[PDB]
Amino acid sequence: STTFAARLNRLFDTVYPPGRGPHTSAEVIAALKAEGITMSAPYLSQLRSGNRTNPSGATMAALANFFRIKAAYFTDDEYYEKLDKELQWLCTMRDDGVRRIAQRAHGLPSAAQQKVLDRIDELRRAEGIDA
Amino acid sequence: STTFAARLNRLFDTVYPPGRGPHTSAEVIAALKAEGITMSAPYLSQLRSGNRTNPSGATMAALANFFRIKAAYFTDDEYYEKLDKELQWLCTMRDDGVRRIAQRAHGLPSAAQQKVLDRIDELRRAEGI
Amino acid sequence: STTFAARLNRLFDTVYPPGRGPHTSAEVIAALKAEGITMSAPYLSQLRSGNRTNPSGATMAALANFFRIKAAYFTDDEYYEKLDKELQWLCTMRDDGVRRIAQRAHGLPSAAQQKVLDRIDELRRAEGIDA
Amino acid sequence: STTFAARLNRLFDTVYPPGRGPHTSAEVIAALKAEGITMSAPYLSQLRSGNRTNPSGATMAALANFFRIKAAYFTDDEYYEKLDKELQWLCTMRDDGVRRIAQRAHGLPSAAQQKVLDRIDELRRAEGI
DNA sequence: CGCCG
Repeated sequence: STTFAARLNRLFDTVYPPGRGPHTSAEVIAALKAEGITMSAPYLSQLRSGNRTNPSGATMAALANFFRIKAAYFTDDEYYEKLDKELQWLCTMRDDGVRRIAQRAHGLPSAAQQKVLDRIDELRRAEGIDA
Repeated sequence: STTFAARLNRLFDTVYPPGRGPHTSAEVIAALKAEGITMSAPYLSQLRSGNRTNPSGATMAALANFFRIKAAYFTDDEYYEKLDKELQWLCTMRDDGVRRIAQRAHGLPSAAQQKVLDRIDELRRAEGI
Repeated sequence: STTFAARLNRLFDTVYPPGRGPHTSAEVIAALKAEGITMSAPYLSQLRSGNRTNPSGATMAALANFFRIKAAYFTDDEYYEKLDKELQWLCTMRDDGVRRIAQRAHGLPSAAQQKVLDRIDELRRAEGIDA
Repeated sequence: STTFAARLNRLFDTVYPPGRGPHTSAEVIAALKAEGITMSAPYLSQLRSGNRTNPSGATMAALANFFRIKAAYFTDDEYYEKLDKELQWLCTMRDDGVRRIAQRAHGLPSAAQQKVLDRIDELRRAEGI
């Protein structure tokens, strides 16, 4: 349902290691070389940008194992979903607002955490977000 | 400071990819082998056990680059704590009481978020904390 | 680990409907036509017979969809594993010897069946089949 | 003899692909839509319920080409039974009393198998039967 | 043929 090259961009944009930015396009062709796999740079920019789709079977597996997730992510439409909630969670785990909030709601009791997370839903409701 | 032995297991148990659990000791060795570098599972496992210390400037590199972090993690005591925060977060959060709410907090304009911070303090205060 | 074209031939050879023989090559390009998908017949024959490998993402999706199994079979090695035991199985429920055996051993009690299984294992032992 | 709506559920329940359970009624009409043919889940479910009978000549064929069986399955009352055998067959097996037993028998030379077919009787004789 | 530039 979601195009390949978008499935792909999601990856660079979300998966990447602690204490640094996300993976550049070339970090990947280089790391892919050092593991003994040729890939064009412009075939990567092409795939990534939408300019070409329907890549090789292995061309997917090559990238899937660079970010260290199964190649099914691209092929299997099920596992995609099962794993999509996830990247949404990383991207959430980085946003600084959510952070400052949770750090303070930590040390907070069970009933009391509720009243908090309800206030959140009234502001969501009242933002035209949850309406 | 902290035994490198423990600084390694930090990584092992905090940094892993999405959609799965922590990295097995052998995943590592085999991955190294893939890159063309070579190390022994007995050595590695020995390092984490703590029956070997002071590792090669080269093996430290071969680890820090498979974990895609800086090697100064193991050597520098500053970048270490400064990047240990970054993990310290990654953990405290995957807790549950907070998972639910942190999820619903995302996307509130940073104006509205404020009102939630103030809200929280109300309760903080109400429990004497 | 197992090549693609053999993953495929396994499909042709095992999976097919009751009362009839297996799916021929053309049956598939035709049923593929009427579902509104072009594919070259010699591109099939090539793929099947190893003449060409590393097919498109979608080229796999189509054939997997024809036999009604998940396309992840071709890509993800794990699931393929998990699903192979299965085809091996139906290759079993067609062997006629196994049938005429099972339809006899049906109706026997709990430890009589066991005493049977053991005999099977001693003939297997004694065939140079089991070690 | 036997009904139609029941001959249909026969198929639904016995005939499916590997690695999963039986087909949903919707999977069907949607698959048909794919082929380019049209049918209403209310009609289908209605046919299976038994609130409709005497299906169109070409709804019967729209169904039997989806299950990839012969449409004569629905009409002919002999070949129904003949190709029912092949069904009542797939089933008696999946029951795992015999699953285990049946796996080990494959590959035994058609000679050795015989020796198993006879042991079976020693036992059968001892019970009954 | 079609995937890889």
